[PDB]
Amino acid sequence: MATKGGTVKAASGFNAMEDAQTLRKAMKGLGTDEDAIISVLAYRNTAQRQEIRTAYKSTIGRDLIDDLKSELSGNFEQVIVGMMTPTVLYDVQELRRAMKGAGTDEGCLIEILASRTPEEIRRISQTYQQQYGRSLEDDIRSDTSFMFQRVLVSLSAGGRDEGNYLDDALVRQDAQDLYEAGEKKWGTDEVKFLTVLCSRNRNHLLHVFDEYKRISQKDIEQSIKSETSGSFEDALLAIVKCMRNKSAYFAEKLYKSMKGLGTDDNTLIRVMVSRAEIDMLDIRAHFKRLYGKSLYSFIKGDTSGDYRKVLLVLCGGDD
Ligand SMILES: [Ca+2]
Ligand SMILES: [Ca+2]
Ligand SMILES: [Ca+2]
Ligand SMILES: [Ca+2]
Repeated sequence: MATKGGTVKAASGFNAMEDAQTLRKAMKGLGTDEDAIISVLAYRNTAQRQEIRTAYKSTIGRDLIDDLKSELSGNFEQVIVGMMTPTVLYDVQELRRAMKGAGTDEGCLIEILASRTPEEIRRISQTYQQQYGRSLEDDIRSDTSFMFQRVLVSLSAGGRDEGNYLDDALVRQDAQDLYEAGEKKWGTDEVKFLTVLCSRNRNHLLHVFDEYKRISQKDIEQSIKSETSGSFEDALLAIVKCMRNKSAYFAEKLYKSMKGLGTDDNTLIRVMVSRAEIDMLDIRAHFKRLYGKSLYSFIKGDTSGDYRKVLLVLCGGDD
């Protein structure tokens, strides 16, 4: 009830070798058995899917992920491969993809860097270096600029204060500083905003937000919107939403990824996959609260085929 949890749980009586043979069997003939692949992979958690990769490489003597890529395509392949990717590496590969090539997927960078915990970020930074031979900070600096770059670099350090300690004097001054640096200033001391928003512990910031409303008669979101713009504004706003309620933040991302013509499949897939074993239950609750419709109704109405089948398993039910 409290921290609801994920929608993908460990399968009972798990046998990695058996599941591996099922997948091998499913990809052996003229025409792939997609439902068989789903029946196994969507119903095993990330840890179990890894044991299946190992077992597959043993008995079969082949790479499970590469073979799946050879028989699958489109969005169905993208979601399956994501589900097959180890937790930290998945985020790493998403950040890399967000920056590699012309332009940058700002939404993805902001999303991962603003919603991941200090500990999840340190792991991400370490695996990014391992995977690509350059630091995450290095690539951020190469793909982004100015204050947006500045904030992303700070988030990538994973240095936010931990704990829930409330230093009242600090809360009052932070609110005052943010007020002096924005509303009462011609222009904006953007580094003060990013510094306060990136380094203070969650509880502290929630109280800073209240104190700021108290002295300025404006929500910090209203001032951020009126004081900043572009990607810097987007980053700052994401940080605030993730501080107020992370599950609600993702609910809104899901909504926005499907609302309107077509689908932002990259966002839809990344969110469903990355939060399936963490707070999908809470995301579902917040999603229906915010929009009056279940996340299930949206996924079913925006997708089809095998891709839709897998996404609905990650959703884990209607509301
Ligand atoms: Ca780029
Ligand atoms: Ca100002
Ligand atoms: Ca603005
Ligand atoms: Ca749509």
